[PDB]
Amino acid sequence: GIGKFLHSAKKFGKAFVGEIMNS
Repeated sequence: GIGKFLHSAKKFGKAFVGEIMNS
């Protein structure tokens, strides 16, 4: 699913952003 994965990429991404924002 080259769609859901991407979806996760986003979400997970956000989560990542949050990690950087708050380490």
